[PDB]
Amino acid sequence: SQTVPELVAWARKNDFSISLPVDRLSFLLAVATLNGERLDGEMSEGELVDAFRHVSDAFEQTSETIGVRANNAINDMVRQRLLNRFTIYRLTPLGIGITDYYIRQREFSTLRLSMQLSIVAGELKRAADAAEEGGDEFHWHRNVYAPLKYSVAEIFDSIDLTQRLMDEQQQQVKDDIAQLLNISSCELLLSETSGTLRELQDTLEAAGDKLQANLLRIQDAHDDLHFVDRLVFDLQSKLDRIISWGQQSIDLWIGYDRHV
Amino acid sequence: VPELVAWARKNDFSISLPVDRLSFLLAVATLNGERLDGEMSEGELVDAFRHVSDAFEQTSETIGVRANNAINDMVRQRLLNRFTIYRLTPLGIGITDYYIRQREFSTLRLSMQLSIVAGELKRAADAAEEGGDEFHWHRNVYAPLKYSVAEIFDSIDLTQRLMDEQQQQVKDDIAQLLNKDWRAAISSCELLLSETSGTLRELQDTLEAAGDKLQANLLRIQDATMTHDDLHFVDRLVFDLQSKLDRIISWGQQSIDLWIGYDRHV
Repeated sequence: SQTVPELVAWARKNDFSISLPVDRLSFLLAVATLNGERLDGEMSEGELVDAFRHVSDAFEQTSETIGVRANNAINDMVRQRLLNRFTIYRLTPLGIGITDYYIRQREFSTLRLSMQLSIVAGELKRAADAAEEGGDEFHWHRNVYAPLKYSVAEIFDSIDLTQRLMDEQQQQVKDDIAQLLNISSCELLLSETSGTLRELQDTLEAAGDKLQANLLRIQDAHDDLHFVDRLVFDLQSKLDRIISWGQQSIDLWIGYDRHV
Repeated sequence: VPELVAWARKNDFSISLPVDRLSFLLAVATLNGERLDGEMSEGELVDAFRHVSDAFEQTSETIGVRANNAINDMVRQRLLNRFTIYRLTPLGIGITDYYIRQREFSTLRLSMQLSIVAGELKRAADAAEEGGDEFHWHRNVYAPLKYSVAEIFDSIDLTQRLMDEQQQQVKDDIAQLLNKDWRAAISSCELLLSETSGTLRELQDTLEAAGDKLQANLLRIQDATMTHDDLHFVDRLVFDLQSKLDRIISWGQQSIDLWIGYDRHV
């Protein structure tokens, strides 16, 4: 409540912003097409300039002013933190996240989820075994704290991520059905989406119980171990949030389904 | 591939996030990360907007309207999904984490990512070699490569780039320190130099320790697809993962060279 104003202060003080008109985005998009398809060397300035030429030509822009304009774009991109200049160029994580969103083929399948669900199961059951038969701070730090902090936490974020890829799909089907209403195909799109949302939560819920117990086991196994307890607390509440959104999305799809 | 440009053009894709809109987006983001029971309602997001309006000395009588506009413009731009209630999209999340989430450059983090990718790669190579049927290929070699190994390579690349900006920042901070007076700030510059030298070396030593064996097993999977032929799609995925891992080790060395370069330069 008083944290989120300090955020604004900070943001305001730092003057953080992104400006990507359609031609700037595309330029950034095309650059990512080389930073993903580039043999092994990193991207030179002449390479960035060449990509600018293409989008420049594509947008009908005056060829005479490229060099000037391309240098301006590249400088904007550095300054807006989407690109790094080394003394050659590399997209920053900001650049990478934004571009990935567009040029990536992030397809959602229940498989992705099941895959991610098992690996964490394994790292979790292991950490739990580790913590049941204790040791020095070195055995705690390495076989129970770290596993939890660096690999459990990270694949809960990956599943969070997979869920959102499913949110993206829902919306697109909505948009797709909204096109077909502007019939029988709409019953198909409605159908198979429910199936997926239903397959999702079954395999989520199924593993969910198992993951939960092993968190519970680890909690049960001391002072000077609170920072392990904290970690476990919000891994739980991260997991529960996922599952809850899991159920949540199925219920409101029924809202959307019978609505047509 | 300038039809991507045609595609971006014909779809009017863009990002328009001025300081006041981004602050709001960051605001929303910190609701999202620090969340008990429930998702994000339109109510929470409006109270979020309030504080950013307050802090930007914006007109208080209009707040309700301008919030609906701001929230609306987030959805349009695809930062946010509205459900009939609000969720940050993949795009929203990436942009947001860039500014907000902690940067952790732990060697041990890396070592465990490498370790679990080693096993996933070993099992997929085992699975391919004795390759059963269509379901077997989809679930046991491809599914781990893309949904698990690809995801970890992304995240290693991602913290290499995080490190890229620690590098440049330091290089900037060192440049300013030795301006006012070179002979005094050397002791501190030597600090900043050697700590980054240390981080970069350690991360690379870990990567190079895993790379040859991750490569071997990626090769095995490629091997087991050429005695078949309906597996172009596993073949292509192996080829990308091979390319990516090589970019990462290679860029790893480039950074060191560049840093040793900068060290010499002072």
